[PDB]
Amino acid sequence: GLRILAIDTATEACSVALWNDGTVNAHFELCPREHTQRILPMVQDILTTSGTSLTDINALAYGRGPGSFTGVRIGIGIAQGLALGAELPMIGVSTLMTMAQGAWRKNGATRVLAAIDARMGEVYWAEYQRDENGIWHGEETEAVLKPEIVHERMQQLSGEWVTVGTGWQAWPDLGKESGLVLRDGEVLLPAAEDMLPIACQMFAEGKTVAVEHAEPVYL
Amino acid sequence: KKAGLRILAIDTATEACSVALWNDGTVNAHFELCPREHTQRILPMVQDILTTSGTSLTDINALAYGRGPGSFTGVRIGIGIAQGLALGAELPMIGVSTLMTMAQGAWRKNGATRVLAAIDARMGEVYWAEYQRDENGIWHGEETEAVLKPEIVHERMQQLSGEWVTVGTGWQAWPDLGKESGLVLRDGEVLLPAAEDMLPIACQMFAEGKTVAVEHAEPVYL
Ligand SMILES: [Gd+3]
Ligand SMILES: [Gd+3]
Ligand SMILES: [Gd+3]
Ligand SMILES: [Gd+3]
Ligand SMILES: [Gd+3]
Ligand SMILES: [Gd+3]
Repeated sequence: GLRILAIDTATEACSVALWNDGTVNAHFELCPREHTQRILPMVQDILTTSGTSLTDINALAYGRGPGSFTGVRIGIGIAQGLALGAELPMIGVSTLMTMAQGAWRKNGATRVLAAIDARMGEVYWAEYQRDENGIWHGEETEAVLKPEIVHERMQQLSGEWVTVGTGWQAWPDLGKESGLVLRDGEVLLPAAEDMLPIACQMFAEGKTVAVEHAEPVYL
Repeated sequence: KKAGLRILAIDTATEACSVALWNDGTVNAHFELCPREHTQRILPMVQDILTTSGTSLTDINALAYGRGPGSFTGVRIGIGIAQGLALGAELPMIGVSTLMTMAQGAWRKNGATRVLAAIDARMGEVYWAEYQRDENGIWHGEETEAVLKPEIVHERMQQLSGEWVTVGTGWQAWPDLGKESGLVLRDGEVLLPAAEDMLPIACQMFAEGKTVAVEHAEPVYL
């Protein structure tokens, strides 16, 4: 069948998740001071408990960010090491889309507004809406900008959206006067488990990369 | 097929990104620069070297990695990649000092036996080390590794004696660090660590059983 191993260290969360035909085996935690110090243990626990072998995985999915500059790269490096080891293609998954896919998993959100607390007053933003087939649209809306522009962009949308990401909690004032119906997507950080559905789909479409060109996204 | 010590080393602790394999008496290495942590080039370098030597990751005896000190991000990316490469093949890992690595490079290039290693740690400091190669080719001075201010480096050099060679970006970040040290200093011809130089150190550590499991690969904390 089809097997995909997902890894994410892009934000304050570090997570691993194995998709095995339909069986999802995942772990999720907040990364300690030594950011990725738990990733390998998580990978070892998941592979052993699922009785799966790296030799039998079909592709490595990795969190491409945006998020922490340091965090993201370490996770990617780990994924590359594993992927070169098993001669496997890699799949870069947006942390914003991942959180969007997260909202739809907990409740049923279809129109997500991803906001991650970035650098300065800046913020990683994205407008994601999944179609009927369950595919997320709006990857082009991804960008890094100030809460003022966030306020502007928002007043050019419609209907009701659910919110995800640290951005909203950092500025609960971000929604104020957004001129839109807003709820709580119940997703603060992205999880590898949610990379799986996206990865699966990208693997089916050929949206993969050679280990040598796996890298963070540049907003 | 033909058995023999096989050790794969990679490093991204500094701006440099290098890889090297010790395969049956010979050294096969690549050295490049990876500015702004764009370390993806480590993977093709590893692949090419493996392919050229007819070596498989499963044939490796140990994977040597950069333990630092160096860039906060760089050292961790390197460890991450090394960990990824070691899991499937269950490769033992060997942490090699970035500072010691440069000392080894100085010996390689000019037979230096007493090395003053200094890395621009940024934010006003430097990673320091005093390494002396004994007759058996063993590097002493690891216990001297520390993070300190230039003025403190100056004070410490005055407590030193003899002739030394300098290596690392530390010296260029602080040009007067050598002046009035009371020591006779020559350039060691090493600005940044190179995987090639991790190999000798790694062979010796593997011989002494100084290794760790994948999940225990860690950066040094100074
Ligand atoms: Gd502590
Ligand atoms: Gd560029
Ligand atoms: Gd900077
Ligand atoms: Gd600090
Ligand atoms: Gd000679
Ligand atoms: Gd000079």
